[PDB]
Amino acid sequence: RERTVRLQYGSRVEAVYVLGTYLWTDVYSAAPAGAQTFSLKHSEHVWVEVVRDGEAEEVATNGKQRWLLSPSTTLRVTMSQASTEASSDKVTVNYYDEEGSIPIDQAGLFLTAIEISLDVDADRDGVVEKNNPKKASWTWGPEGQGAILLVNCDRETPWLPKEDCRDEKVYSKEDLKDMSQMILRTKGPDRLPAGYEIVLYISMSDSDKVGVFYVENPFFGQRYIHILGRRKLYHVVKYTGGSAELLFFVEGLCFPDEGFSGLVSIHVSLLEYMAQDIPLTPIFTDTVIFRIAPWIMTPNILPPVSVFVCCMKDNYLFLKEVKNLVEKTNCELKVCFDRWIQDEIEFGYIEAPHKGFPVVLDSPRDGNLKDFPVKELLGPDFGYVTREPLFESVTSLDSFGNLEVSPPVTVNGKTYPLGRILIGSSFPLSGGRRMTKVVRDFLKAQQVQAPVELYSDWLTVGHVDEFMSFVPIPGTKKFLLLMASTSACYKLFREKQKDGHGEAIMFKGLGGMSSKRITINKILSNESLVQENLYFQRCLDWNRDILKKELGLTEQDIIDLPALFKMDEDHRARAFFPNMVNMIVLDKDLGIPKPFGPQVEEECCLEMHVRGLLEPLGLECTFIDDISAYHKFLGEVHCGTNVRRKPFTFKWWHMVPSR
Amino acid sequence: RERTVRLQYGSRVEAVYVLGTYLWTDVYSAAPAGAQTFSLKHSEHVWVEVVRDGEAEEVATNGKQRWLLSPSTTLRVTMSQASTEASSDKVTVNYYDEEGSIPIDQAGLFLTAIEISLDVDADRDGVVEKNNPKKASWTWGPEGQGAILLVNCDRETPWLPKEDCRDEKVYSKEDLKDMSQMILRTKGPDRLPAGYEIVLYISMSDSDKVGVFYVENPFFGQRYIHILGRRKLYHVVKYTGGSAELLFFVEGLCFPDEGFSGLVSIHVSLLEYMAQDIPLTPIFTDTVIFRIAPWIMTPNILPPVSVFVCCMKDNYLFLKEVKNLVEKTNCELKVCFDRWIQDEIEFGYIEAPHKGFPVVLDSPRDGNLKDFPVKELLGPDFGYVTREPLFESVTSLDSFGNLEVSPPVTVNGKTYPLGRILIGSSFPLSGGRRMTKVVRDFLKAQQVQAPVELYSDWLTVGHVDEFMSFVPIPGTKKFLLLMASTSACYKLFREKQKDGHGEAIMFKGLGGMSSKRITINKILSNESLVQENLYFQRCLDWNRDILKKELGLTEQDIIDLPALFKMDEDHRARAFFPNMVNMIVLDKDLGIPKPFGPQVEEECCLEMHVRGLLEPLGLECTFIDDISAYHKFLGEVHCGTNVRRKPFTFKWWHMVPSR
Ligand SMILES: [Ca+2]
Ligand SMILES: [Ca+2]
Ligand SMILES: [Ca+2]
Ligand SMILES: [Ca+2]
Ligand SMILES: [Ca+2]
Ligand SMILES: [Ca+2]
Ligand SMILES: [Ca+2]
Ligand SMILES: [Ca+2]
Ligand SMILES: [Ca+2]
Ligand SMILES: [Ca+2]
Repeated sequence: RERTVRLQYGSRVEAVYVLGTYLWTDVYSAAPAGAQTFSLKHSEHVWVEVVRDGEAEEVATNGKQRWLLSPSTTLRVTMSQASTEASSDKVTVNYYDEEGSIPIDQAGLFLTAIEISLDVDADRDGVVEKNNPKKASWTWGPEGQGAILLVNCDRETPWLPKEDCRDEKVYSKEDLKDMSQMILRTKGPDRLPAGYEIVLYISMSDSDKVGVFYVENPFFGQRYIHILGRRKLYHVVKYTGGSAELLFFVEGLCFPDEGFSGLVSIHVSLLEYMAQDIPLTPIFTDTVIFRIAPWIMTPNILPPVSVFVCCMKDNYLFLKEVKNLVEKTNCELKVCFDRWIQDEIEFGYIEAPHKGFPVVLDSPRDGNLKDFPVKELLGPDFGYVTREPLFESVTSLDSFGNLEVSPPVTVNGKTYPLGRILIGSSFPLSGGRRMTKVVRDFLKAQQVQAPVELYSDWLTVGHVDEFMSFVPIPGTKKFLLLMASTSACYKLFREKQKDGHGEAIMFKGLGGMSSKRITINKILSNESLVQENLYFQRCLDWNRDILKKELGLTEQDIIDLPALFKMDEDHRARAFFPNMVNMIVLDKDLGIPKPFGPQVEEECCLEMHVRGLLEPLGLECTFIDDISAYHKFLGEVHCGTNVRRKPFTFKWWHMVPSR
Repeated sequence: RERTVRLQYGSRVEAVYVLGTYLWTDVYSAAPAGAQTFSLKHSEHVWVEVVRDGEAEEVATNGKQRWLLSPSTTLRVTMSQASTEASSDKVTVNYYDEEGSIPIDQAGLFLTAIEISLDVDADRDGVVEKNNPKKASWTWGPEGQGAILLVNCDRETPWLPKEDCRDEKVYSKEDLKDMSQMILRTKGPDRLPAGYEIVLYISMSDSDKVGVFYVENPFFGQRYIHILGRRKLYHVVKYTGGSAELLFFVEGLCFPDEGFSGLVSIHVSLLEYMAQDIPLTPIFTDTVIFRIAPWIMTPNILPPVSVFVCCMKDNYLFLKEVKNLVEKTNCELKVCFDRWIQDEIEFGYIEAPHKGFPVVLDSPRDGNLKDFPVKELLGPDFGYVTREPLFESVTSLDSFGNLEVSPPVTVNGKTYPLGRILIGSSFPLSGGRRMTKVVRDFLKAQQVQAPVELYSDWLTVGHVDEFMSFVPIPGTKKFLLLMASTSACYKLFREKQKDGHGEAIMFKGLGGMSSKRITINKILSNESLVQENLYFQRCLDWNRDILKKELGLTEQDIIDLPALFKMDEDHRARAFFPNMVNMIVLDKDLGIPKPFGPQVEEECCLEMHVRGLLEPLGLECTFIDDISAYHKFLGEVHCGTNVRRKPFTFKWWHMVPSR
């Protein structure tokens, strides 16, 4: 980095020299009129070259050499070490006229060299390296660089209702662990020369994306000073001499979103005071960039940590059977005394090289059913983020039973190491329901899960988790797509009828259904129901094809589970018997909603059929009864579950998302 | 592309097959309960494979072979050619039970194969190729692909005031030449089977970015039908049998900008009618993408075409001398009877493989000076674009004397083949003036000129063209940065004073300045003026350094022209004598504002000095007097010029801009 500094006619120039730059110095303008030649002296730690029309020559500290004065003959001045109090760093130029060897005048440049570097951990190893040359840019990939920042969206102490990043204050030092470190490293003499100051700053635009704190240790305890952030765009730094470091802590306030890429910048400048009423001149500027870490979703193949369950206190069978299931595993069971846990929240995570933690996305509230956000999960290293439609009204498709994510896949040679987010929608020309733009824009902005829209709008509730799920294949690295299938159910019922079981009864033991006496015969004979379910099978197959295309799946990767639906006035489907596809997946152990299918030899033929599909693959099935407490099934489920999982081993910043 | 089609239990399925896909076909669900095995027949142009648990085997048109019925034994069905009226394309499956070889039932699939492809010129050669496999994506670079669209911002006929793209109508067929072609190619029998239609569509979001027209040739003349665009999101296509093509013409309505990347999409779907009140099912969808071409600026090194000049009718010397200058060249001179031509307009261009033309950017109006846009240049193949601040108020920095562009440069190994846009600004912490966000966002969004902000706010008017310009070096591929320099002027004046010329007078022949009797002595003795100009030289040098850094320039690339300024109450500079740096550059021929400097031996010493710098490089200097008609110079110029240049040879789409 070359910087222009002119000797001044007749007088002397004093300048700060910042290490890592060099000066090109005009000696001609300061020369008296009529002067012919010049000579120079310089001090030990100042390197000086005479550059004549591009050709550079090193010059001794005290030589007698003379050069012709020319506008194209200049000096290049370099220093390799900071000034100390013992320094006198200078270059002096003497001018001579035609006759005589005694100087007729002199001009000089007195220098104070300092080091100024704003440093961050751009190599993503957790420690802050000295002046990474790539620190001012951010590149994706295994070879990529630039520093990473977490949205500090958890809450360190319960005494306040709001996530840590909602204010300009820091209370507990634990908060600092969520933050990225930025160090201003300087070296120099006891003080900066008169007329200089060092200033940290950010743009107005980034002022709502970050906050930056400095830790002071005064007499009565540690304190946290907010030096940049909301309503603070700059901070004048107190300079200390010798070799010094100022440690700062940086928090992100905002996730990537529509209109915000996730990149923010922080600057330090050495400023020179010119005079009153005139702006200070930036002499030197150093810049670091941060990318705010995206919100990432966990597919069913990732190790389970905690099973969150919501049901009424008296649904005993459900609780007993869920507890049993979870006891087969190392997961914690958490119970709250009823679909909200599945529909209103999605457990994601965020990760930076230094730190990571789970973060809840809270579903938008309509004002009818959900008038209030659920913030009660907000805690230490458990974060919160939400999006609220300003104009667009919320529908059932905004619920998070409509939000899922695939396992890692490769499609046409493109790798999606974090899987792909899946959300249900309607056909483009349909005028049907679609998840709100604000939420779709959010998921898209995270970029690393490259969302795909499926077709869920043929379902009354309209959730992808009504028709599909993923399960790992035990003892392998592979997984299966599970699809609800009405054709499988009809095939099975028709076989059992042929077998003499046509009078086999469904919903056995549900007292509220008994008067209906629904048998296999009654189902197979219902002609309109057959046509409705053929149509629903077309809707399922349309999704099957999208999933095969966008996830790179073949028929080998798919298992069909018998399902059956009834159609409403809108020509949308609701479950005829509980949807088995929407199941609790804890590795090889699967909690599957109990179907209450036709009994053949005192076993549910749906249960036996599902066991016959899954068990050969090493999957262990537990059927979970959530409906008996209600005595009947009308197509709605009254319980919900959500599994919080360990994050991917693969680091999101190693991905290379499409431009 | 695999697509799911199930045989239906007991009945027959009729389907359209779109070429380029293939069907996976479930034969198991349609089999009666109890059936054991199946066999199949198929027609000549239907290829059928039996796939058993992943293993595929080709099957003859009429064999007797039988396979076990299994959910994992399916068919894969392919066709390589479209159906005609002579086609009966079918697959028939027969089912058999345990005992006996006579079929107990059959299910069949009757097929109509058609070709549907939406085609664009994605290989950027100007002709529309058949089904480019990359047509659905857009990639930068010499190896890149995807189709390009012009904003159709010119005006074909004068009878309407507005640019062509402001409406939904097309009047003259000449308009079509500005448009990109998109062809829907189909092949098939006389009609689509019952229950199908083909539909073109766009998203609501793109509906204000494009319009799409179809040309009809009815009895009374050619007409232009607007089928997609504003308030039209879809169009049902009239299908014609045999091998057919529908030619469409696509126009862009909008340049890339903040919030619009420039990419738009157009879709065609084959839709299947399910029943009343139910949405149609997209069966097949094909997509093409367009990128709208950015607005690009031309640097001084590009060949001049037309010199636009604005001055009062009676400034005769100016007109005579500009005419003389232009006569040395092949350029057209266009005169309008006064800075607006330089300040209110920037001549850019747009280019697509098929077409290109110049486009004027019109400076934002404040409501004080400019209350009205200048649309009078809008014409055939001369386009118009403007940006209006909604909130932010316009300042002098919004004028286009503050908007320039560098010649092509390479910086730290990164190539900028189109050069870089340069706009003047203030220091970040200064609270000074800055070009409006809306215009800055626009230039940034064009992406291919990667704009750089310089520091212009030390100048009263605040324009980069007050202090710097570029000129080519004749007989080479290189160029020079020209910088105003106060130090050069003081050096020169001090030499002439030493030489005995201190009483040499400036502004000689300007009657309104005569009483001031400004001499070299008077200038050099003015102490406060010296200090002001030392400060202005610091402002110039700060820019010099930015330019060297961001353009990859060395001192070898720069020539300093003597300049001098006076300071106002705001501590901002205005020219003491006309700024010579802001000059008309027509290749080797340079119109330079006449400085009216001190006369030495009856020649202006500023003119002789400038000739001595430039002439050795093969540059020919003509000094142009725009001030004599005014009898005095107060720091304002009353004439303006703008040179319209040929576009770069390098195609913008061959660039690879940073992510
Ligand atoms: Ca590091
Ligand atoms: Ca806080
Ligand atoms: Ca925290
Ligand atoms: Ca924490
Ligand atoms: Ca979910
Ligand atoms: Ca082509
Ligand atoms: Ca039009
Ligand atoms: Ca046109
Ligand atoms: Ca035209
Ligand atoms: Ca301009």
